[PDB]
Amino acid sequence: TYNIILAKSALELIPEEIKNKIRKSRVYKYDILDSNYHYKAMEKLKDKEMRGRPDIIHISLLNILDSPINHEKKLNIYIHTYDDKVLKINPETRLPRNYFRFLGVMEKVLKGERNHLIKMEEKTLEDLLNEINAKKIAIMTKTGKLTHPKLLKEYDTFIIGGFPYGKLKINKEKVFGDIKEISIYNKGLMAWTVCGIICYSLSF
Amino acid sequence: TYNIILAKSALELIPEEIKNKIRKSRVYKYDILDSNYHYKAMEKLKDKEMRGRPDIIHISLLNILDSPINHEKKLNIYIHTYDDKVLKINPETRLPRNYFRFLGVMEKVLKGERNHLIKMEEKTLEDLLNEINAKKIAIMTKTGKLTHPKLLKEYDTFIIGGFPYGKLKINKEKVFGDIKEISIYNKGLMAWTVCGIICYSLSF
Repeated sequence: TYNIILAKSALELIPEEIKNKIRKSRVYKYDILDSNYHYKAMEKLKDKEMRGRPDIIHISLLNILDSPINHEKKLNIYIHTYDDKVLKINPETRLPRNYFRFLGVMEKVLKGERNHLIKMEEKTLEDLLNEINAKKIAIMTKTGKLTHPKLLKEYDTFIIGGFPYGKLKINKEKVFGDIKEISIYNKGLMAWTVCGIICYSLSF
Repeated sequence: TYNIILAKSALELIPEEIKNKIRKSRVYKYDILDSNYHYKAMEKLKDKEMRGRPDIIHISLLNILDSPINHEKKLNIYIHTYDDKVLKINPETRLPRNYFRFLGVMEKVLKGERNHLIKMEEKTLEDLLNEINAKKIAIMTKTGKLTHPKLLKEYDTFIIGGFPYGKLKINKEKVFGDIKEISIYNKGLMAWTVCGIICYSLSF
């Protein structure tokens, strides 16, 4: 069984610092940060350029959940968020194709309401890796060593940044397993594309 | 280069047939059929189960446009719609990640408004195939010949149904190229997954 993790994911309830600049509207009623609707209120938010993009997770998760490797129940799926929450996603989760429906599901989970298919915990990325006993970990980044996807099968755990801009920063000294930075392509790709490539590498 | 075609796609302006049953609302201000908002008015719409699902095209295109094979400029991308319009999508199209923005773009294109990156003509699927000189055509469908992704490279043209339910029918005697039904997996997969798998099998 492989672990796939979308890490430092741009999926958060509205940060306390900017709550006062954001009101629920009929156009967007959710308490999830989304720069399409909240760009200006994010002006002075730390790391603003890597936050407020729930859509990246939505699309990545639509790829992951429908992959053959997932239909074969050979994945454990994790969303690690910017503010250190981890959502474990049941392989049989039927995720809404509608973006707003997706937001309403995620929003409840993030507020701690029980969802039997999506479990949430406060948890760092490093603690996550150690609890799942990750041993051979590939961090997908473009500055990584170019690797034909055929080799991805040698790892047990994959990490993909669930964000638009920046680099995934991980304290390797706090992680028991071995981490290798891997690039499967010479150009920058979106998270959902990397997720797809990994998932299909594992089937074919 | 390869052609990839999402065919008989559930992407249409609202059919005149049902405009009278449409109650317009500020929560959805697009003239594009979306069963999420128009289910009732679609109750006696012909082939309603395979229409009104523009998100399938949105997600599929997000996958196709960001694939390595497309960054390498080796794809011609086409959306053929249920009502016989063909959109040729420029490889460098930046498609909105927000669903509503996507509807906004598609709405204008379908109405005939010029768009230098997305060209629209009225045209049947069979005519499109002949006109682009598709020679070896693979139609993806879960009742087709089970085939390993690696073999996809032998075809020049791929057809994936841009719809939720139904099977895709093409008039064999109206197409100059050879059509073959392919299945790359034994469970039914969503269109975006099939598109992703094809695209990645062309790169690796």
